[PDB]
Amino acid sequence: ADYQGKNVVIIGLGLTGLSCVDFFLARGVTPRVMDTRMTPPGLDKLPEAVERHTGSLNDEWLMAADLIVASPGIALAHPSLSAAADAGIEIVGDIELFCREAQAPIVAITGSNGKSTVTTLVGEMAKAAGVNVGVGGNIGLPALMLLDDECELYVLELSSFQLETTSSLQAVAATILNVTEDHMDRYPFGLQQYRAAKLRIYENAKVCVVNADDALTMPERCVSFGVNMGDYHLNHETWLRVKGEKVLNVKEMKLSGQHNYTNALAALALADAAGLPRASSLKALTTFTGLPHRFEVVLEHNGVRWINDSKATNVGSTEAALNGLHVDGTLHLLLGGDGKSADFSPLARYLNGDNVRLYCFGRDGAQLAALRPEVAEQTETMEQAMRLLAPRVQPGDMVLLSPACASLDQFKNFEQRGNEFARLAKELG
Ligand SMILES: CC(=O)N[C@H]1[C@@H](OP(=O)(O)OP(=O)(O)OC[C@H]2O[C@@H](n3ccc(=O)[nH]c3=O)[C@H](O)[C@@H]2O)O[C@H](CO)[C@@H](O)[C@@H]1O[C@H](C)C(=O)N[C@@H](C)C(=O)O
Ligand SMILES: Nc1ncnc2c1ncn2[C@@H]1O[C@H](COP(=O)(O)OP(=O)(O)O)[C@@H](O)[C@H]1O
Ligand SMILES: [Mg+2]
Ligand SMILES: [Mg+2]
Repeated sequence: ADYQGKNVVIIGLGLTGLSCVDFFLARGVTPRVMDTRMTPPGLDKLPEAVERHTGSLNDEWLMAADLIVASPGIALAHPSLSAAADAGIEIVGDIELFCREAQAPIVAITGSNGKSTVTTLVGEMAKAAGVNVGVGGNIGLPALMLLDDECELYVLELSSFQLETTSSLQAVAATILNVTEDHMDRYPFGLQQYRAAKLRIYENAKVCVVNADDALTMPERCVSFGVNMGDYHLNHETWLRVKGEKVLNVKEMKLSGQHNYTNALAALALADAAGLPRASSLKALTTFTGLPHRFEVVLEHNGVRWINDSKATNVGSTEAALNGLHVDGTLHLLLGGDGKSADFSPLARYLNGDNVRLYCFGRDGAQLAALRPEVAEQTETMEQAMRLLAPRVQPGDMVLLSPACASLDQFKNFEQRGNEFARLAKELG
């Protein structure tokens, strides 16, 4: 693509905005940057030469722009951005800039839950094949930083937000893993508007990998995975099966849980479509131990398991933690943070009985305590909740951080809440 002499404006001074600043500067284009916060995270890391505006969006700069590059954390529906769009000014995100440059096939992964797990699995399958693979996107490594002429395959975790501003993706294999309510504070037209953002991933995809059990993942390019049905499915010992044959006894996997078995099926379907050898892909499934903060046991001490599921940021992932969960004693369940306008009431059916205690914190703590107020306590912070529950923990109990919310209302970055839980569990357990 050619950006020479164009007036380029970047919105957002986080990971994405800084990677876009570096991208343009390395092409001889000096962008201008703005952020609605007065001191965004990347402000200190911004080159001196780059003009910046903070504390609001600058409409003079936006309406003067040839190209607006919007970070995923700002809505296209922001009035300033809709005014620019109405004026015919091109708006893209970093994933769009990436696609225009990439010189290797892209595997693209979205869905309400499981994206990082499936992204990492496909990455491990490529490494087991000896393929030079770049893994990035919403997983936390900005896609523009992957670009490398040696790279032979790209695997991108894509959020619904990133997909909204992307128009040139032509994935070799793309998936929507599942669609359940999330990000409703950014989708005023409801679940179908949220779904429509994710459906963009299939546009011009060579193969579409859909969830046989979730009709909202449907867009002949379509290969399905599922539990009892699908081209890739399970048979219960549980086996992964592909189109009529056993490929793996899940006793060989380090992951467990049905949703992780179907994560493995989706990852295998994407890897197969990307042309990776079946045998090394299956080997990767058996070596992968799971990402930190995704239902991760961080401490087993004195008869008590402390489980860090900090990456459960919506009702669907917390349901997956709770459904069929075995606890010998009491479950001490930590919930709270930024609930993104979610309806939490689907969690209520898991919270009956004499063996569960809720410790709710953060912005939407009261809304979560209302699920079953008689067994709930509310604090301001997670650390307060942890120090409250720690005296009550008995041998046989489980302490689960599975908050059903984003962390941004109280935590500085996207790893901090999980890191803090780990540190406090070690201190307190
Ligand atoms: C909110 C979001 O989409 N975050 C993704 C983003 O990180 P980055 O630091 O660039 O974020 P950002 O776009 O600057 O937005 C972060 C926050 O800054 C704030 N923000 C942003 C710009 C601005 O002008 N004003 C403002 O207040 C918003 O509160 C926003 O929530 O780009 C990174 C690299 O691609 C991603 O790893 C990261 O995913 C995280 C882990 C995440 O929470 N993503 C959400 C979407 C999710 O998984 O549900
Ligand atoms: N397919 C799935 N369905 C429901 N929950 C899932 C699924 N895969 C993983 N989880 C849970 O989703 C939450 C985040 O997992 P992650 O792999 O990081 O997905 P994402 O990148 O989409 O947020 C964690 O609580 C994890 O246990
Ligand atoms: Mg999300
Ligand atoms: Mg993720």
